[PDB]
Amino acid sequence: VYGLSEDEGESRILRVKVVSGIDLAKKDIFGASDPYVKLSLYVADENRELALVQTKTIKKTLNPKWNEEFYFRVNPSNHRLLFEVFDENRLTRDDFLGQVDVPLSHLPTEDPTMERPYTFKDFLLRPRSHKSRVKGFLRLKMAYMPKNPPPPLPPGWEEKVDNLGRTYYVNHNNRTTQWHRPSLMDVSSESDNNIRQINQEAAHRRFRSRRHISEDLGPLPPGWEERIHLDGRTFYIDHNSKITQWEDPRLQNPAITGPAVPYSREFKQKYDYFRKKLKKPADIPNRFEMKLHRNNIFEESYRRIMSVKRPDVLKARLWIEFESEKGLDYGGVAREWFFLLSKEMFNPYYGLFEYSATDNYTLQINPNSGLCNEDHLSYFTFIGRVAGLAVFHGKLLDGFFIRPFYKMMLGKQITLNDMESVDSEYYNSLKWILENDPTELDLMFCIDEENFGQTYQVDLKPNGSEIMVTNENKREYIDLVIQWRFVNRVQKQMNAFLEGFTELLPIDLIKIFDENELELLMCGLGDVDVNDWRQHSIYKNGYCPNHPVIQWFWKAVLLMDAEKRIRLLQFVTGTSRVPMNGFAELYGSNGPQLFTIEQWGSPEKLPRAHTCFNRLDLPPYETFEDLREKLLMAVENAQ
Repeated sequence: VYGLSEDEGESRILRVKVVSGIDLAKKDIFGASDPYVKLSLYVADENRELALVQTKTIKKTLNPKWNEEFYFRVNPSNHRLLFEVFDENRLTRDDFLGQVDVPLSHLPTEDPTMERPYTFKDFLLRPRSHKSRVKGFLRLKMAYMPKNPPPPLPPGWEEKVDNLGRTYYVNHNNRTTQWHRPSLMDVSSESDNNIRQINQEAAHRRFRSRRHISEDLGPLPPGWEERIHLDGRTFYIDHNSKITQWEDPRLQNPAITGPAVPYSREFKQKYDYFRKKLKKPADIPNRFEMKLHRNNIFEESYRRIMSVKRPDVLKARLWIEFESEKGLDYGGVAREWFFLLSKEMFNPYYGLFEYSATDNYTLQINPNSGLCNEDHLSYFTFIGRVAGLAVFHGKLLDGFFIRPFYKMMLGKQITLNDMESVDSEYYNSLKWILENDPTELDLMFCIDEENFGQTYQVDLKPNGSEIMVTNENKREYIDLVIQWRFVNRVQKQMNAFLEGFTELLPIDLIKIFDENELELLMCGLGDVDVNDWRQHSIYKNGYCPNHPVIQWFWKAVLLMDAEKRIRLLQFVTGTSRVPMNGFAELYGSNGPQLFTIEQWGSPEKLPRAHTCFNRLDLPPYETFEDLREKLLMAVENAQ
């Protein structure tokens, strides 16, 4: 009844009713919006906010009908109202749907049940800034019962927006990409020398602190591996599925028997078999001399490597020399080159790669790489050679990618759950269609793409626009949307990348690993500190730092070795790296988000993790021996 009204002085009572929204603008496809109206009563001259309320959110409706009332005790000579229609379902894209500002000097006074019921008034929505697409009208009923510009960026800078809806600033002087808005003062006299150089050294120290995995009569069919346990009885284990057998699967399969030994996914033993399979092809010049300059580490390297006709030359020993450096190749130049070059290759400035929707560290192939760069297919082949060169020589790369990126190299099928790390907004809406009935959304097997402000209609399947999606065909709809959004739009780049990668390593030799272990092959194991990790965790749904289960969980993490802890870190946070400062700066889907442990489900169920919020759903296990048994399975099995 109060409705955040005012009192004292001298004023009148104004009743404002929000009726409905008409033809609200759409931002995401599927028409999935949760509009809500925020009402702010403020003072025009003072620009001071006095009252703020909001209306209940109406989910999945482009024309909602709130039909709610509020009251304010203010004078019509100094106060104004601002009704802003926002969205809830948006995670990365802006959720501003419109705004209307109304004065009070010209509002009629009429108490209810006195005169004829006045109709509903319509107000046109307006954008808050230039980068705000709004459309439609808001429905208001206001009465009085009582008788009684973008700031200029510094030169050499421009503001861009990626396909995920976020805004990042690009500098054309130092060729660097940053998220925070640049300051008016360039101060490019001390910042570069005393911050960039220090940060370069700080990043270089971390890069040297990551240890490689190996720092501790035909071929088998792809995915298989041969090992020798005790008693010397050689056995074969199929990493595809989880089966293992004594018999040789090299077309010597007249009978199927699988007693063997219990499955043991040993990452170290995978690499040892992998290393024994690489070969030096015939006669190669046992040297590879490159004279590179640090300022042009990317252009000079690209010309040299891509000028090699036969890739077999790359397999010889690397001999990298920089100008004015009279040193020796004691692993201090080959590894340095793979670090300096890694910054240029995996740089969103060039448009080849962009950051993911789950954090600001992982990288994904930019779908618009063809527009940004005319030679995108050429560079990705070059990246394939360099990435394939590091694995062959056992070096490390300073670049991490999303999980679906490693699936494509292994040639796996991308499912719905793989889009969680690509487009978070798409993943939530698509998963909603999978569970709930999409009948109310009135979706068709067609898509509407906007190019340069021009809306065009695209048919997912023939006669798509005349086919309605329902509870039966929804799974067909989900797969086509995945193909149209992610798989098909980065397939051309991935094939170009894989062509270069296979020029050094056969693709059948890399399918032994999975999408989690393959990341640690090219990047190397990190240094995860549990003491810092434990101090920066958040417990929800009744869990407390003194809870017996939480004590049992952290005791299990300590017992795990170096490899298992990183796999747990990949399982929850979605990546194998921690921020430079530490675990206090973990980033979620829509900003910073600390590691979270939540009580969920029943004791028999396995733990689940949501990479968007670094959240682990840990069921309340009765005993520590039971918790550790199932925690290891969830980390090792779930990928």
